[PDB]
Amino acid sequence: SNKYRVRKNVLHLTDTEKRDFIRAVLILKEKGIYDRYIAWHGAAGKFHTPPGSDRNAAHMSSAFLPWHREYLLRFERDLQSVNPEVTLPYWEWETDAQLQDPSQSPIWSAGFMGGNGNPKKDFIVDTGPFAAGRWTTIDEQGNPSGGLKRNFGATKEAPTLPTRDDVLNALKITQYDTPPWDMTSQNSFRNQLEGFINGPQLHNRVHRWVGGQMGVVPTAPNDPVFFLHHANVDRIWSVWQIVHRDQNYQPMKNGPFGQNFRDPMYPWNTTPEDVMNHRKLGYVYDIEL
Amino acid sequence: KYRVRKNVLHLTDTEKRDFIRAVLILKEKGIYDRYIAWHGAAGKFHTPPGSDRNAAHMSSAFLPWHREYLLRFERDLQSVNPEVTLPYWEWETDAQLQDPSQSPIWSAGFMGGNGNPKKDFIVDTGPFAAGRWTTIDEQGNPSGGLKRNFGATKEAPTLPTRDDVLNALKITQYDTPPWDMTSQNSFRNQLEGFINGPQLHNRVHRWVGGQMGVVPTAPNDPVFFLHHANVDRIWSVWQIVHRDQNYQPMKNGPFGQNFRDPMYPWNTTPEDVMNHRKLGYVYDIEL
Ligand SMILES: [Zn+2]
Ligand SMILES: [Zn+2]
Ligand SMILES: [Zn+2]
Ligand SMILES: [Zn+2]
Ligand SMILES: [Zn+2]
Ligand SMILES: [Zn+2]
Ligand SMILES: [Zn+2]
Ligand SMILES: [Zn+2]
Ligand SMILES: [Zn+2]
Ligand SMILES: [Zn+2]
Ligand SMILES: [Zn+2]
Ligand SMILES: [Zn+2]
Ligand SMILES: [Zn+2]
Ligand SMILES: [Zn+2]
Ligand SMILES: [Zn+2]
Repeated sequence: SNKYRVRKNVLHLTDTEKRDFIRAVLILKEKGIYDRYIAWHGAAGKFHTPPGSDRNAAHMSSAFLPWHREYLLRFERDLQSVNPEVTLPYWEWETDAQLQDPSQSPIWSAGFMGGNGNPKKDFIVDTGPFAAGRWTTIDEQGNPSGGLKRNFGATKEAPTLPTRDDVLNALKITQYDTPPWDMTSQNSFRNQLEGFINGPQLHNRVHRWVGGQMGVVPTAPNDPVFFLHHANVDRIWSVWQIVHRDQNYQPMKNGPFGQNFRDPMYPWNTTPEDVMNHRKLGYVYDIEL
Repeated sequence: KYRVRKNVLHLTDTEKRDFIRAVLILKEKGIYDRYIAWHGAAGKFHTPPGSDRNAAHMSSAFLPWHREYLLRFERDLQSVNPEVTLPYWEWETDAQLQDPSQSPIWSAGFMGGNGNPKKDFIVDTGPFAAGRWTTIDEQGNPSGGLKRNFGATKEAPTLPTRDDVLNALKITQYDTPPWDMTSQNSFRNQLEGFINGPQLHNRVHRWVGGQMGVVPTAPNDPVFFLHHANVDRIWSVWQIVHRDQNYQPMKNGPFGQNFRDPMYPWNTTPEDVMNHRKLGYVYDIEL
């Protein structure tokens, strides 16, 4: 009940907790650990299940949630090797969606994620610890690039963060996922939270809202907010799991290889079964207490 | 009690058949494509960024990276058929044939033959012929089937010789600064094949041509694994011949190249794979 790592709302962190998280992230970048996460996600993005399909190991299929859960767990263990006091916080974007100007959220402060893109600098982030020249970036190929970009709400398809209602409506869906286990799956928790139902919604919508590297699959984890975004997605999934006790992961069999309960998820040997119970992985979200 | 990795040439017709079947089962199950992608992803993971070193090539981790790769592949073979171990292609012996394309490794019952020049060098023989065996391109999408063009380039008309191997075995240090394709008096770099290259390991890649000829696509060819088993054997001999010596760098190399660093895309370290006996296998000629 207190033996569990607690994953907290960013906004509930002390100035010291915020500072310790930023320091761990910067240490992981300098050591070479952070870039492993950029590459895993990109490689997973280009690994199709099966070949020629528009499904991949990490997106547009059943493995989206368990893939990202293992991803966050590995990243958290690396944070903890720098500083065991640190756990992964979540960005509750559905709350920030209530602000007149969501760029005023303390997540975007110079002491945390830093601010929106500067439009006079072709939308380079020139504030916070991950500003251009304080924080290097990788392009689609794996070679260096020009620094972090962000353009909050700049596309017509995602002018807005998802709302508490978007989240609650997804939480009502009775099945984890449905055939054909892809971006067309109807009445699918996985697919609706992923955000492909009348998309971009929810998870996809937050990616497109931030824009910059965060806006496209190959580069998204260049932005540390990638992890705060995905911690919130993982929390929302963990709530669905309590609300629907009778329900389990799908498919259990006859999905593409890498999408089944007991299949390994490229680029790891980790299976969905291995990550279904988040308590057994040794963590809880603060609101589960 | 040790699993025995044998010379292809020392395999029974049944051992040859059982190996081909395990490889085809791994392809059908979806396991094989994980190996293609790991290698390609590792190829595009630079240590550090902007460098021409990567996790799997052109640096100290080349040999331990490939050793872990082969071990993982062998364990997956064994889950299909526990009787199966990874064979090695002793290319330095084949190099003594007037026409190394006559080697029984290239028979229709095993790797199948050279590219057909009337078919833009598509392999149209053996179990991995176009239309029996799918391939992945540089980007991870399907492609036209296996190609091979034995000896077709001016830079690699020839397989490496027993002399090339023995001369590399005499080099007194595993690797040297700056831990890349310029490393001089480096076992790793000379066996990798960058000293007056393409030599040895790189030369066998360029000699075969087709997908085997370039980093992103090479494991589309099962011979990739027989090639690399021979590289791993040759390294294992160097390790006995040079007791005084161990892996380098131990520290102050790029992250992912140090003895105790993890090798993208795994957590496996060079230290974890230095002793091949402890990993539970030997090459047949160690008996
Ligand atoms: Zn693709
Ligand atoms: Zn522009
Ligand atoms: Zn995402
Ligand atoms: Zn993603
Ligand atoms: Zn229910
Ligand atoms: Zn398991
Ligand atoms: Zn709280
Ligand atoms: Zn013999
Ligand atoms: Zn590159
Ligand atoms: Zn020899
Ligand atoms: Zn190779
Ligand atoms: Zn290679
Ligand atoms: Zn010596
Ligand atoms: Zn270790
Ligand atoms: Zn033998």
